Amino acid sequence: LVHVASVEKGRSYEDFQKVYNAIALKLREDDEYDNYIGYGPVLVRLAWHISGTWDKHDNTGGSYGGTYRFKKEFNDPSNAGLQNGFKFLEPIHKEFPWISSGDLFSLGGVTAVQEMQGPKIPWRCGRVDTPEDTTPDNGRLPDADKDAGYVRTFFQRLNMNDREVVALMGAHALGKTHLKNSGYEGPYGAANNVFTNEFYLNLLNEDWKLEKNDANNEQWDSKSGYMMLPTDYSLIQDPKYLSIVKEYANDQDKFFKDFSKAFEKLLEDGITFPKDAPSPFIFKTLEEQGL
Ligand code: HEM
Repeated sequence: LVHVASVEKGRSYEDFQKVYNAIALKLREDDEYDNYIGYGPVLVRLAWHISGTWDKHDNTGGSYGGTYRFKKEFNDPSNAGLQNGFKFLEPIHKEFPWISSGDLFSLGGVTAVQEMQGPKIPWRCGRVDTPEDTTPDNGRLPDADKDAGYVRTFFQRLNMNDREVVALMGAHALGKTHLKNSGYEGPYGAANNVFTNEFYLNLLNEDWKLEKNDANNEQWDSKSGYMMLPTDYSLIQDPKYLSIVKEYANDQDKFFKDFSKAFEKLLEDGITFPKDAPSPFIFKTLEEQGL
């Protein structure tokens, strides 16, 4: 299984900036979503989910084929809630119909992070829509009620080491859990939508109480009103992870750089980029374009 990247016919960087801008402008506009959190968070989640299906052993899954668009993938229970990101992106694809889905789902995540003040994420186009046949079965996404070994194990499937993992988890500083979607509740009830190293700080400085929630699942609840899933908490129970957490707790820059590299890698897993491929583009934010 090879997936070679194929640039959308005749498109160039400027063509992609525009898609980016459209998404960005729309995020700005639709600020009421989920109690005023914005779609930032949800788009980040989408991009990681259409990407975490990848399986380094047989090259199946991954963002290339934009299979999230098919029922089977779209109905993935681990996918609950994601449908709102999709509906967000809808009209945008309608405006730029030559962009493939994998390119769009992925770019939304990128636009998201950056417009939330994250670090820039270099991104490459070229993903190709593949047939329904190629949709991976459900069940390739991680559960949250496990520990550090699980996490370590799970992520190896995607080629990520300790470091990538901890860095990537820092997206957890964003948005929130929704009982109806996954069985977790919190945080109570004003969330964050600015990308900072806030996750690691919360992990180290709060007084976590393990509790069961209304759905019968365990979660770490803090006085201040924050929450962390078991998989999250586990980052502090493992010796190796713990030191990286601390590192990120102390230097947002380091965190941003590693986050950037890992998120890109994550979004490119399984794709093969021909030699003559264009370099990765680095999008300008609205602000930088004075829009
Ligand atoms: C062990 C790995 C992980 C597990 C089990 C996991 C599980 C979860 C859970 C259960 C949700 C809450 C869903 C809800 O009720 O709406 C969630 C929220 C989300 N996850 Fe993850 N997560 C992990 C990895 C990732 C990674 C790598 C990313 C991004 C880089 C990420 C980004 C987020 C985002 C942004 C949200 C908040 C979404 C919202 O506000 O709607 N998580 N994650």
